[PDB]
Formats: sequence, structure tokens, C-alpha cells
Amino acid sequence: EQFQLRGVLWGKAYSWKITGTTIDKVWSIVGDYVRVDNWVSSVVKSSHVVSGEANQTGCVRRFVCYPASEGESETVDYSELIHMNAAAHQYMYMIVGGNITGFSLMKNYVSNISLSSLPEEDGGGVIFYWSFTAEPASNLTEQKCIEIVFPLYTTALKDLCTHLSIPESSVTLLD
Amino acid sequence: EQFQLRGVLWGKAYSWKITGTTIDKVWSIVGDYVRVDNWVSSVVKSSHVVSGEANQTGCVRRFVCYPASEGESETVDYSELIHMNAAAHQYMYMIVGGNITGFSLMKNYVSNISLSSLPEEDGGGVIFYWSFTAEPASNLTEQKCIEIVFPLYTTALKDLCTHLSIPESSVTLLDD
Repeated sequence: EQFQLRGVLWGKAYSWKITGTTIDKVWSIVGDYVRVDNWVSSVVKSSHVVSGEANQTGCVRRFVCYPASEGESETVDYSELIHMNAAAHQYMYMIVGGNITGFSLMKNYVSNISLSSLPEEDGGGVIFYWSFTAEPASNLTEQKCIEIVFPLYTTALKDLCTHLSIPESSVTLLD
Repeated sequence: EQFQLRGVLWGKAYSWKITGTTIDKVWSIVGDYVRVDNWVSSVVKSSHVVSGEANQTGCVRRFVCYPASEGESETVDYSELIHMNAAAHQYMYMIVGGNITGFSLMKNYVSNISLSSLPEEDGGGVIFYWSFTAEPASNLTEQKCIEIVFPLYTTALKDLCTHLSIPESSVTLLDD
């Protein structure tokens, strides 16, 4: 009959409907965690595992991003896979280092990806769930985090279509 | 060029499609965080806010569960709301105290609830996303965690239908 208060979190969750594809096809790109360069290829130049075994829980990926603008340097993201369930097409990760533009500003950025199949009889398709949280800190606001994260998710959904060779119209942001 | 290794997590995410209702009817039940007794009524006897403002982030609810099986006693759950975006139909909470059966065994049980609408153009309907994580601990297993959580979520979706006055056939667990 007692309890201990914890800190509150910032963040937001997004869901897209994707037609003209299957959970396996989406996963073949999105599920290769340590080769994110083969997914968000418009932002990410290269990626490889630097700790643990590729795509296994606890592993760390290091990926390199193209310069944010001309003159600026490439930036780096280290992120740990903190939960992986490939059979259930879902995983969870956190940035544990690097100077990746914007994302490296957040405190304990944690992200969740979940894929689901819509019923066969409803025309199939995939529900792509993608959320993040970050801890409140004085150099940011929740609104500023959203302005960092959401545009990237949007780009990644576009880059997904490119790699799937399906039109961008295949993707609809729910709500 | 350095990073900081951390521990891994246990958990699982589930999604259901719910027909025959609207996202705002579902939210009126599911979104009323401190009155979970009006939702999972097969399990929860009573509930109220005990810290902060009702359903505002940071608040804590205390709720009483019926005996889990015959002979046992009522148990109690203290859970804190740690994120809330009502207009976006999504929130996050964590158990911060109590002896609630099964759930209080987990270390740092964190849960996420997210509602979305399917396109009007393609039938409508609500996608109900519900996930949890817990921190691995010597006294438990992830499989045990899933045995604790999933039947509760399952029961909760059935109770939701009761309170919405829609057939339980309205709910379908999505393949993952």
C-alpha cells in the first residue's frame, strides 16, 4: 500500500497502413536492424554491427548519416537492439551514442517498431507501428523531439516504398 | 566514437481490429485511465486517482482487483501515467506499487496503449495496439510475463465490448 513516483516521458506513436505488400516483404527491409542503410538509404550511408551478433537482442549498430547540409560532416548513430522478436515482427531499440543530427540531442531515445497483417478478407496489407519516447531535458521540448523524429519516420516510410518498388500511394498515415 | 551498453528488455506488443464502433467511443472507456474499473470490470472492482490530477501525465491510480481465484484475497495495483496524448488516443503507464496478482511480480512493468482509425474509405474500424515491457529478473521468465499479461489483455478486450454494447465478434487479434 505504498508506491514510488517515476519521471514522465516525452514521445509519440504513429501508425501507417501499407497496401500492395506483405508482412514478410516489409520485414525483409525493416527487420534487418543492423543494415538500416538498406532501408532509410536517403539518410543513412552505411551501417554495421559493432557489438554482439547481427540483429540479435543486445547487439549494437553503428550507422553513418549523410551530411545534413553542404559543408557539414557525416554524423554517427550507435543504437542498441534492446528487444527483438522476429517471429512476431517487432523490435525495440535505443540510441546509446553518436552525434547523429537531432536524434543524439534526446535523452534516452527509445523506439518501437511493430508490424501486423490486416485480415485477408479486408484486402490484406500491413499495419506499421512506430513510436518513440525520450526523457524530458532542458535543451529540448517534446514538440522539438517530435519535429526531429516525425520527419525521419516519414522519410523512412518513403524509402521503404522505394526499396519495395511500390508507389508511395501504398502508404497511408492513420488518423 | 563511443557508446554505452545497457540491459535488454522482455515484452510483447499486440494489435486488434475492432469493428462496429468508433475511436472516440473506444477512448471514452480505454482513455479514462483512473477509472479502469469502468473498463476491465471482470477483474477490477474499484479504482481512483491517488496522486496528481486525474488522467494528467504524472498521476497515479490505485485500483482493487477481485480475488484471482477462489479463496485468495483482493489485490491492489498502483500505476503511474507517464505519457498521455488524449487527442492522439495514446498513453503510457507503469506499475509503481501494490501486490496485484502476477503483474506485481514483474520488475518495471511498462505498458503502452494506442488507438488508430482504419480509413473510412475502406470500412473504418479501430486498431487497438497494446504492448508491455518488463526488466528481466532472476525470479521470473519472459514466458511467465506473457502468461500473466496476455490473458489480462484478452479479458480487457472482451470487457470493452460489453461496455460498448457491441458483440465480442467485433474484436480480432491481428497476426504479427
